[PDB]
Amino acid sequence: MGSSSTQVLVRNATSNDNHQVSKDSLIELAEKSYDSADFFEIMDMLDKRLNDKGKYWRHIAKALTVIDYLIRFGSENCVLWCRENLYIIKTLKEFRHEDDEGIDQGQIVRVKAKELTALLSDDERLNEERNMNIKGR
Repeated sequence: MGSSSTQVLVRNATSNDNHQVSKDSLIELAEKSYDSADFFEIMDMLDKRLNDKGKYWRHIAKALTVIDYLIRFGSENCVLWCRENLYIIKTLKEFRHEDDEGIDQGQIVRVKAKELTALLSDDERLNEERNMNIKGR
């Protein structure tokens, strides 16, 4: 316990309410990724969320949404981190979860993981997104 404001930001942005991440949160997390202390707290909490159990699949989905935004709008260090920690992302391409209503929620995790890894393989695409999004990279 005892959180920096960045830690509260990233936790709130990846919490187990609904899988949709606020635009507010994403913009602030991308801005904060350029700060050294913030970057590590952001990436470490994101790693924890990704590693959560199936019941908390919303933690995983939202973490992946945050990671996608970060590599598209955040510090180059976010891309670096992903490549160093690609394994957890890649395994999530096959994550599975059916909820108590019989709904395939795991497909949400799988699509986000598959998008992120596809993007990370597509240097042309990621480079142009980042040039476009980041003034002046």
